[PDB]
Amino acid sequence: FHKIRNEDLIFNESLGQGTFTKIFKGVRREVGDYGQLHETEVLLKVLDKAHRNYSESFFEAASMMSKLSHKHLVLNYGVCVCGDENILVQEFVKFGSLDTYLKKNKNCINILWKLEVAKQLAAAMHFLEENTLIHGNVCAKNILLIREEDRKTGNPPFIKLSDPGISITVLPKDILQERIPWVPPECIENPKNLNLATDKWSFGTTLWEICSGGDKPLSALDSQRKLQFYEDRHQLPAPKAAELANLINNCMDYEPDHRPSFRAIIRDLNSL
Ligand SMILES: O=C(Nc1c[nH]nc1-c1nc2cc(CN3CCOCC3)ccc2[nH]1)NC1CC1
Repeated sequence: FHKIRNEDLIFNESLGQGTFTKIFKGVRREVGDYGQLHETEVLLKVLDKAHRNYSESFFEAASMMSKLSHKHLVLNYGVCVCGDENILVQEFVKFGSLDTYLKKNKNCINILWKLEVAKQLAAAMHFLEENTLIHGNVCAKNILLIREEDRKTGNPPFIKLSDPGISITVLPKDILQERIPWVPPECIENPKNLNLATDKWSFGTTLWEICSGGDKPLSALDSQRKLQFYEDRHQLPAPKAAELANLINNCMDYEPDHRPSFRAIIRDLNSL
């Protein structure tokens, strides 16, 4: 990881929170190409000091994204570990995370938009699967909208997958249960069951989000009822726009070895 000096970073407005993290828009002063000086808009992700003990995992989550280069994976610029701070410096995405975008724009998002976004996310996940690299936290909150759809120029939206954050293999059990139904049942049973098939299940949950205008599946159930939801082997209800419902349920298969490869997922999306 490239080291960035605290003096080169300016913190601006809070953009949100993650698990034990706070997110800010910022500016990085840097020497760029041809030696030209730039002030670049950056994403500053700060691990809470009270949870400094997660630092390794916090940074490892980003390292996974930095080992491979792909048009659908967020760019990591570096880290700032000056003083008592653990700061991840990433690219700033203009339109924010996909969950909020779906909630705010669900009245003007049609099936073609959801299909294109789904194809792009499946392409990112197929890239990861080919490299046998587990993400571990696929969800709408970890998808960023680089570009909006422009039907005037026939231009589709463009998304990137962001880093998973602190791994579910070290997170407290109550948080994992709160993350049902993104965390697959085998990982609720044993978080060390984290595998490539995890990402297929969570991909299904994320498709449900994309089809549900920003709603959170099972949000009305508390942790105990989410657990029992897995115990009784329920599936999510079909979204009102149910064009992808069968794909969602096929990905959210309680048998991990039966979850389809992302190549088959992509073939299914292209058939629709
Ligand atoms: O990783 C995240 N966000 C980002 C990573 N890279 N860039 C971002 C990001 N970029 C963001 C930009 C906005 C500004 N809004 C955008 C949509 O239109 C209204 C204003 C808000 C939040 C944003 N988050 N998680 C989101 C904060 C909870």
